[PDB]
Amino acid sequence: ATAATFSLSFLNSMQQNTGANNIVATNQNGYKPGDLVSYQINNDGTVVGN
Amino acid sequence: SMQINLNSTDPVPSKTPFSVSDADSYNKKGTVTVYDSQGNAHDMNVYFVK
Amino acid sequence: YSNEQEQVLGQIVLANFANNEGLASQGDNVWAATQASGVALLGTAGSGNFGKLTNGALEASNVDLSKELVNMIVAQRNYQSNAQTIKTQDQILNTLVNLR
Amino acid sequence: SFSQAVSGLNAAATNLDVIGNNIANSATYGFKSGTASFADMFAGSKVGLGV
Amino acid sequence: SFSQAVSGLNAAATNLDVIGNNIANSATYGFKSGTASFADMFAGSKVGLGVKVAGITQDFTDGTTTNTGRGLDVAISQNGFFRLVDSNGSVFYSRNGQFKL
Amino acid sequence: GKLTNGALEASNVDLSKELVNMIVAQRNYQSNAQTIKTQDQILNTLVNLR
Amino acid sequence: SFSQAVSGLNAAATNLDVIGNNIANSATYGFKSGTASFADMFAGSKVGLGV
Amino acid sequence: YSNEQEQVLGQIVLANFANNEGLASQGDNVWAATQASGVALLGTAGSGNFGKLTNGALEASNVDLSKELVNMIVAQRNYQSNAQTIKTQDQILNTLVNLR
Amino acid sequence: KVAGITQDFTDGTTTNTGRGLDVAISQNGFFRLVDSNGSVFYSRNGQFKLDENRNLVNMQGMQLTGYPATGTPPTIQQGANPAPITIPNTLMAAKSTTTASMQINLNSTDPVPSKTPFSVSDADSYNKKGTVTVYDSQGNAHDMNVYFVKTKDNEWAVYTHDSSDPAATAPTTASTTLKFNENGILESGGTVNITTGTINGATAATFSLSFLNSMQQNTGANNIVATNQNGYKPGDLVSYQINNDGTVVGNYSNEQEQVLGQIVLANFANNEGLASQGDNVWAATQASGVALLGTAGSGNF
Amino acid sequence: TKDNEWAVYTHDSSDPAATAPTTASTTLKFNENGILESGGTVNITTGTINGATAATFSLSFLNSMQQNTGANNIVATNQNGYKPGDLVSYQINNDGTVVGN
Amino acid sequence: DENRNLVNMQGMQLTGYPATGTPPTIQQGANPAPITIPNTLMAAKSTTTA
Repeated sequence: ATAATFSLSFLNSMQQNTGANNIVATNQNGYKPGDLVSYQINNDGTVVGN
Repeated sequence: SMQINLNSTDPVPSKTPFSVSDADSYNKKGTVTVYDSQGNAHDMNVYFVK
Repeated sequence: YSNEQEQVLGQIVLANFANNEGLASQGDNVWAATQASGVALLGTAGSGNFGKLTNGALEASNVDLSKELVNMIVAQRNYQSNAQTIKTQDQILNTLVNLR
Repeated sequence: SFSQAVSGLNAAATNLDVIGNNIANSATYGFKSGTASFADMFAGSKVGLGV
Repeated sequence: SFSQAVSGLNAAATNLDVIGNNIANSATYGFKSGTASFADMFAGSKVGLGVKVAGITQDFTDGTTTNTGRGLDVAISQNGFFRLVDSNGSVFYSRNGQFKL
Repeated sequence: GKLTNGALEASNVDLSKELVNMIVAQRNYQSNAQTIKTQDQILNTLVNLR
Repeated sequence: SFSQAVSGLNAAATNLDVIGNNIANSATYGFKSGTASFADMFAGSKVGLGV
Repeated sequence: YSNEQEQVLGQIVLANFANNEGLASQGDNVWAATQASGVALLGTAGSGNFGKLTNGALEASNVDLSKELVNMIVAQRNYQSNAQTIKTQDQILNTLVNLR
Repeated sequence: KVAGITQDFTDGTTTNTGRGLDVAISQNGFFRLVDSNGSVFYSRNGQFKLDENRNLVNMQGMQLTGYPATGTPPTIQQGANPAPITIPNTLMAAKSTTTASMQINLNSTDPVPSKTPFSVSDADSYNKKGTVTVYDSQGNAHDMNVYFVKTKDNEWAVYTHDSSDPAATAPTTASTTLKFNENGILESGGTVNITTGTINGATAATFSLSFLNSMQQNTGANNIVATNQNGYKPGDLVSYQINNDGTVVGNYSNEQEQVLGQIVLANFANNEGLASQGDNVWAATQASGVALLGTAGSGNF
Repeated sequence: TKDNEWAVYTHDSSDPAATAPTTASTTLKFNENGILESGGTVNITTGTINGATAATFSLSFLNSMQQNTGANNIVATNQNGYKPGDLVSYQINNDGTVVGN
Repeated sequence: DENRNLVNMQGMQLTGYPATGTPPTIQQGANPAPITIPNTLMAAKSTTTA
């Protein structure tokens, strides 16, 4: 398959002698596929599938 | 995106070259997962060395 | 092992969430992380924001009988007082349908 | 008409069912307690509509 | 519903039966104590449906070795079971060791 | 394991630990018997409404 | 049920009768002493049924 | 017998069915075989698929008492709620038969 | 005008009973029944019993259908044309041995024996004596003895013999050799083929005897840790059960399992169109879609 | 007698005035794999008791096996004769077939 | 269970951090795999210091 390029950002980190090293928060905006498990109707009038 | 805390009084790795074979010459190893366009996963290890 | 040595075989990973009380329940003693719960945020036992494990122990059930046996009474009285509106409504509608 | 009382009768039944389930699960090991919370409802009128 | 009450009342009766059985078998030789462990029940809704007996396990620790004096008795000190056959052909595994001819 | 002959194995039932669990199983039974009474009395009124 | 208690109480009475008999026959000449053997009882289910 | 001998006066035969719950309960503590159960399939005590006997013992009736005393409470409410339909079917018929 | 009586297909309460042949669904799905005409029905009540001809059936005489089972050993076809489910009390035929495995940990400090004519009863002439059991075409057992003898550095010869053949010759040549690495890893000579003798006119069981995953690293004395084969004597049915994933399995007296089918579920593109047919069954028709069969494991079921 | 061959002898044992049989009535020959090769049918006459005309019958050892099944056993026997009897009950089945016991 | 995985009372496998090679030491960023307790033999280790 084709490759993936992305910007990785260490924004708002710190080093101030806090014991040992640990990662406190991590995220990205990609997702593995799946299939339909439910639908519902919102109050605005849209229908959304989960 | 990834936040991190790093210890400030942590020593330099006394091993002189960096090499991912042994678990000595780095300060911290962390992970992230990303996904390609076909959907399958890619693990990216990240190595912090003071 | 037999030769007076020991070998590690794994480590139990824990996970803590950015928000509890939003995990769906799936029957037996398991949950399932969804929206309004967050991503996993995995970690180990000792370090970080995770409490220690102890072995040879089971967590108990946190259900206090003194606080649930005195809510049955309030719920039974709420049921019996909501039932008292239907009786007046029945009697009013009986009067209205067999006038004349 | 009947809905003002039928809504209360229906909302006080889950308030017994959750207590019954908390009583019946008093001996399993990974159990967490159950509570329910109510909230009234209004349309564009001025009288209520139930629970 | 009656269901939340009756499933709890059903599962608290096997919890007394498996204690009465352990009490009554306080002198059988190759016997292991038991316990019952439960598990809750949920449908697709958010309220619970009751409780369910998940399975009765057994405690396989070793009892005390009691002297008898007779010749055809064997006791085991660690893991392992005697292997006996029935008249049919079915194999069985046991821990009690009172033998005869 | 070893084999010791001329001896049998006892029952490993601890009588003091089972004469305590009866007192906590009987209270569970007697508390669950108070939900049937509430569910019966909240059907008595719905039967005798009219 | 009643069975787990009542069969256990019935079978822990032969365990006193066979001791009383051996205490009584402490002076007769041909007597050989004895004990009793128990066995558990299991139906097709998983909960035991007595002794 | 009185001459250092033993005679064999027969062997007790057991039976085993391909399907229970088709046996019709006839009179006393006795079942009878028919269709939807199969043929008799007689056999010996020990060998085969048949269990062994026991001398000096009987078999009780497997009826729980606490499990049966909490189904009467459900059956009584089912009866009293079915009786509240005949009430309405009589009242609507009474109010129909007297208009003209 | 009364438009139409609708149903409400939410789930009920799961009540435990304690009987063997009772099953119940926890999400969307229906059992698929037939009867004596081929009219398929769909149901949700799961009180099943057997009959005189030993087919699974509900309490009014409608046969429970599922995926059939065949093969050697019998396997469940994934999507075949559905058939009624039978539980036959016929006996199992025997199966003849085709492969056998035997791990072994030899001793790295074991000196070469001096009585160099390799005997059978003169117990100096071999290091290790192991035994495996194999089954012929009829079901008779044959004991294959193997003898492991060290010849030189890191080299072990393996001799085979049969112990139940009454006309058995004593072997004079080695069956195979095993050469070991400097570290203690097996390299080559890892397999052999060998045919056992003959008793009662039966077929000669030929089989492979691979010595895989063995080691030789000064492990005290010599031992075998894992011995197995793929054969069994016959038997007859002692029990049947319904597993948690749908497959019905019968247990026989020779410690084997045999599948007999699995229960096919059916989920519809639309409920509310199934016309009721008296007893505890429905009937698929127009404004409900096609049946859309499947398995109870995974998917939408 | 020898491998995969068995000999079947018949005798009648109600009338004791019959011939003590030592002649081989028939032989059963089995396959090399363990099914029945040939020779599954025999004809047997019985004796006479109380002046009734005797019975000649076919006897079929069909669908046997010889596969080291532990020990010997019989699994299925049938014949098509009966003694007289009188009516005790009648019923109607689920396809309209009136039957009587 | 019989394949020697750490499995809870209903039949679901308990994950964790795996171990690598010999002498095994736990990684910190691997893809979490279920824990097994193998019964295989420990290979030897030759002397390097005294």
